[PDB]
Amino acid sequence: NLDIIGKRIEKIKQEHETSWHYDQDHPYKTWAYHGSYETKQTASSMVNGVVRLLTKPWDIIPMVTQMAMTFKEKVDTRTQEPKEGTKKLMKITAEWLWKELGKKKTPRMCTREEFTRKVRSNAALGAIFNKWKSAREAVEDSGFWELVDKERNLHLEGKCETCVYNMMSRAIWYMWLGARFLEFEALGFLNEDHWFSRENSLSGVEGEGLHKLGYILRDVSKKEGGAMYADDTAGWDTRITLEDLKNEEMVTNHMEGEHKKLAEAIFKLTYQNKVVRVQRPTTVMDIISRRDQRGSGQVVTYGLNTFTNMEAQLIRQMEGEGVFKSIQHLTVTEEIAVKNWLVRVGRERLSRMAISGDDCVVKPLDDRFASALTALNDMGKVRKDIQQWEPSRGWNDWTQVPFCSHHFHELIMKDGRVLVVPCRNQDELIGRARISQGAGWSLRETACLGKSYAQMWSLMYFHRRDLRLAANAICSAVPSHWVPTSRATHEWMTTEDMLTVWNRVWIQENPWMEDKTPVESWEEIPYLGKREDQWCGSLIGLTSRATWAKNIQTAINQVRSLIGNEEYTDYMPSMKRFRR
Ligand SMILES: Cc1ccc(NC(=O)[C@@H]2CCCO2)nc1
Ligand SMILES: [Zn+2]
Ligand SMILES: [Zn+2]
Repeated sequence: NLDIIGKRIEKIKQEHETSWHYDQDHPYKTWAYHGSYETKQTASSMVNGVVRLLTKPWDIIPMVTQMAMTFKEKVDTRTQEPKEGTKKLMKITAEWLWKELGKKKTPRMCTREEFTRKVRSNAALGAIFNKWKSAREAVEDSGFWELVDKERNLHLEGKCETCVYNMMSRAIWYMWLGARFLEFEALGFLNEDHWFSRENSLSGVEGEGLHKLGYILRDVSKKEGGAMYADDTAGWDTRITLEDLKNEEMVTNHMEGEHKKLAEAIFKLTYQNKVVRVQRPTTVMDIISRRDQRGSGQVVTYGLNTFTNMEAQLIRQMEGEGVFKSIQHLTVTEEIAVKNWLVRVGRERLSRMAISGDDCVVKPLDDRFASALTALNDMGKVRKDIQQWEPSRGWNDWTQVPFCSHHFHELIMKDGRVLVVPCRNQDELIGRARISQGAGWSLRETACLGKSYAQMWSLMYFHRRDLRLAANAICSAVPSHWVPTSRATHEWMTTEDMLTVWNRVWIQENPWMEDKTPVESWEEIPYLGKREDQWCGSLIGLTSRATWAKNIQTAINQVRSLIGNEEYTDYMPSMKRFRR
């Protein structure tokens, strides 16, 4: 308690000594509360006019138009301590998993140099605005790094002064850039050196790309076993237990020297003890603390979520295979049996999974997995939208399985080669491309964001009639040389010809494609079946859509007139119906 968080708490008091008060009407049950002080402040979703003017049929589809309009009673909940047998299963599995992940990787500190290059090319590091304006400016000022040094030497001393969370089924905990640096220095290696790549972790898909996920799920489907399970957890970050945080911290057992001490301090001082500021309109700032739940930077959050999910799913596989009888207590000989299972089949059982943070797909040895719920419930990883003791419903076809907000189609090219393509309901794709975040967008910057969406569509959703047409329209409407912008692998963020990029991604660099014959035109690249395209949300067959497609050059010219006298290319004749 207060010997680890007091100093952060003490320091905040003094900066608002005029305003401090232990409010007696505080809403917190599960968070420890310390005091309150005076503030007054809050960023809505803005519409991208370039994308909207070129998707007119969708202006009357509420599933699209409602996306641009507009649980903190899940953060204020508690998770019970797991049973002794569950705690033993988790410790053995976590110890074994950090060893496996460490066999071909070397933990190492990330550098000021590396951190500086990140900020100077826009990565969402979840910092706050004070002394300097932006992240770019703080990193170029030696005073900042002296603040970093003071904290850093404080962490080597096993103490913390300035690493404080700011709160804002989502919850993003911003810290000041300095605290983010110290997190990146100690634990950035997990992401920077690809610890959760599929090659290194067997279950992971870190860095794989949306064009590979479908092929990965089809490879899982080829294994002998039961149904494919894809159970979502209800509020994963809120169900991370102190026992989870202690098993995650065992990565420090693989470290040495300074790095070991710096990482032990991030885990002890910022993860296993936390200090948070929350805006309450009743507008004061509340300073609350708790030991458990996830509240790290989003990139460290991804890797540790992947780790703990891999651990949880291996234990649920052990339960279905009858490796242990009860979570109440592991006998001495069940411990040897669990250890022996991991050594003997651990790597095979990891390859039966695709895991991206809290999101998983598991093809277990058989369907006993479906009703193996005691370890999963007791670890606090309670399934969403199913009763606690009701057996999981599995998927019989890898093309029906949800993963990373998509499903995957098998699409055969006119030349017989096989594409496995990502897909989701087309209203979600068009509704997201119509939204921008943040203020002060010029018309040029808005156009370049529309171009990023259009290029992603050409690369990942070319098989959807309406998106290949809308992508061609947007690329025809935005000046040819203007560079796509945004505020896993993003191959569409380029000014290279999209047919050349398509060839590189789907043919040349695609390890599931044996014949490397380049495609010469977009007309060789297939669509879904017309009925499948409608099932997944196409407007093909509607009067509104036919008028849009027929008159698309008039829409392209409306946008060109707004942007002005610039160099444009006509990409519409890449499509058969516009090719005269
Ligand atoms: C593991 C993984 C890899 C890729 C993706 N998603 C994407 O690349 C796109 C960018 C915009 C939303 O979808 N999601 C998960
Ligand atoms: Zn600190
Ligand atoms: Zn689909």
